[PDB]
Amino acid sequence: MNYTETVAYIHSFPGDHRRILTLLHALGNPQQQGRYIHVTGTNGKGSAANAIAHVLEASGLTVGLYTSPFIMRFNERIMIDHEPIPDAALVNAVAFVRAALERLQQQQADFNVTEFEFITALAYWYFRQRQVDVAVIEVGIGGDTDSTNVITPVVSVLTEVALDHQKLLGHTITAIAKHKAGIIKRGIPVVTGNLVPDAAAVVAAKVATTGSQWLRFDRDFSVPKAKLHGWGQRFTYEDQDGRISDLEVPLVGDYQQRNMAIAIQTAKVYAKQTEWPLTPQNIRQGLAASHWPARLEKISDTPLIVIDGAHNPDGINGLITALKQLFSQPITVIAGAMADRLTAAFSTVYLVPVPGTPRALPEARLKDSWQEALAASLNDVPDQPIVITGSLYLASAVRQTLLG
Ligand SMILES: Nc1ncnc2c1ncn2[C@@H]1O[C@H](COP(=O)(O)OP(=O)(O)CP(=O)(O)O)[C@@H](O)[C@H]1O
Ligand SMILES: [Mg+2]
Ligand SMILES: [Mg+2]
Repeated sequence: MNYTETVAYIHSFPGDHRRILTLLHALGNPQQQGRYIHVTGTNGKGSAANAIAHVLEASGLTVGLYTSPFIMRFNERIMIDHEPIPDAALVNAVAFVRAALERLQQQQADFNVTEFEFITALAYWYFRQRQVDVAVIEVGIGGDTDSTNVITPVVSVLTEVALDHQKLLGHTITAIAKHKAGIIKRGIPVVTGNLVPDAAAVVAAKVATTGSQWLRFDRDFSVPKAKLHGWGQRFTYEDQDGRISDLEVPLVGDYQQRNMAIAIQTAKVYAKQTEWPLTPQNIRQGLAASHWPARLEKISDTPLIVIDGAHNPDGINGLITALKQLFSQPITVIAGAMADRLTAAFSTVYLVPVPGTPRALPEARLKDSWQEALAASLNDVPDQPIVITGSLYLASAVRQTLLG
């Protein structure tokens, strides 16, 4: 197949890990080789994972990064030193995994794997083929039964536990926490955010049984100082070894302080566990040189356009709150019911549908598309800033169009 057929192939796919393990076994069990950092959490995993990678890359390691979802194009989900797998490399890898799959389907007639299982198996194989020093692995959903959970990492990360995936993980924080805690492994250290009580209890009980060292935000490490500074933040990190002062990261949003602190502590743990050098300078450089697409990103200066994947209140309110701090003057917001918090916060607020979703009737200011809303604002008030937010899918659609 060619590249386009290959991607189509991947997306044509339909409780334990037997299916993926069978595929991995046919691929030579690449998941058993090399090193990994396993990251989960209801919110913040992509952010923490991305930062951990930048930091370790700056220290001189070749780093695999597996994240979801993609923003510009599929290839972004499998990176090595932040370079997406090349189109031709994807074709070859898909061909290789497909051949193993088909061979397997000869032995066991109705053998199949899910889409995430196929991609995950391919990513593990690819990371090993390229012999990366370490692969930073973002859990798809939950932890314990997530398709990525067939590895023993050097360190595990649990950013936070919230109700976002109730329909699959459970009805209570405790239930969801048990899923996330499933990536904590025997003797392997775990770095977490300052988890709410119910989640913290689940983790405390888990590390008691695994004997894992548990480093927790606001207990073992923290961010004593932090302020907005340009389209980013200047902050101080502190842990058992002291402070790394005035670090800078091109990321706005209060919650990103916790995610960056988690990233820093995790990189330090990884480096210590592997007897690898990691300096405050490596950390500073990784954080500075890092970048975050579609998450409160100012994709343009004149006109001033910002795209955001703010999905939940924490993000949108962190947005509204950041917007307020970032902008003291009138702006336009194109959002595709955190809506009420926007219309009361900003002058011009347009509501549009999310590009790849069914338009639904309003339950007892509205435009038919982001392009129409963008065009209108630019025509009416060319110099008024425009912030696009609401969904990652909309953000991604806009970025693809405007930065393509
Ligand atoms: N492009 C984007 N993608 C995801 N979350 C984004 C975002 N832009 C802003 N955010 C906000 O940042 C936080 C999520 O960041 P991150 O991408 O690191 O999370 P995550 O990867 O754990 C979620 P998922 O399970 O959907 O992949 C949330 O508060 C979310 O609303
Ligand atoms: Mg999720
Ligand atoms: Mg993610």
